[PDB]
Amino acid sequence: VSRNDIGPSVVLDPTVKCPTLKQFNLSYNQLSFVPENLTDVVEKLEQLILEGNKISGICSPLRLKELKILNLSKNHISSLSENFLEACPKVESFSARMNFLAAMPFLPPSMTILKLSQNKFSCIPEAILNLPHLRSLDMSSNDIQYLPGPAHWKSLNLRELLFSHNQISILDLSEKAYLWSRVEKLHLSHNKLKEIPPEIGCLENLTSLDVSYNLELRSFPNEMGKLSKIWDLPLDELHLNFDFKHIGCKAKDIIRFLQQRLKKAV
Repeated sequence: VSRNDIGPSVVLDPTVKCPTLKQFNLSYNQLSFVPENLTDVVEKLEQLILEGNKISGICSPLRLKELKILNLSKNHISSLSENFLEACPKVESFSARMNFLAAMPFLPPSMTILKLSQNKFSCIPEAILNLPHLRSLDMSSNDIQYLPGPAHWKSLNLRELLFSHNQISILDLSEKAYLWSRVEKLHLSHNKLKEIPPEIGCLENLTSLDVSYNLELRSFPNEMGKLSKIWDLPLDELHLNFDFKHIGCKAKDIIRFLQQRLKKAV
């Protein structure tokens, strides 16, 4: 039930027991609070989706035993209770976009996909750095300053790191770079990047790099030629050390070109 005009509170009767409900969609209604009694009514719930609503307050502990896909996008959420996800040990795809969020409550160690785009962040909080199973992270359109190097993430399964439209100065990769050898998407567009460090050739599996619209790059390192898997590489609105986009330079030759400059360049 996911586009109707459901009123402020959607309290469920505490005396009904529906242990069969798996997916309870309530998006784009006019809720101003999370539904009241999910724990006592829908025990085996899996995908509680609540996007598009007007959820405002600091939420409740939400003691759901078998969640797998939370969703709180497009609400007006200021902050979550430090014990918000402290009772859902199975969450896998928490997503809170377009909110007004700044800090993260304890995230369970079972997170796999985690999207927090269009929020108002300042730094990737230490609660996301310590998720030993994280597998994707969309933190676009926040105003973060420092992207921690790969020696700070405690999870070897990074696959995607979207970080567009932030304000990122450096791309520190020198301390330890092979931990991100599985990263398959590193979107850094619209950032205040200055140079792309030469250790970025260690991300051998990098399949879609995106460093466009930086306006302060001026150079791709000759080490980037080792990214044999790249199939797209936007060059929009940044000036490099070569003249591309004739009819070719289709983000695959640029890797060959940058690779030939590694054998011997004159």
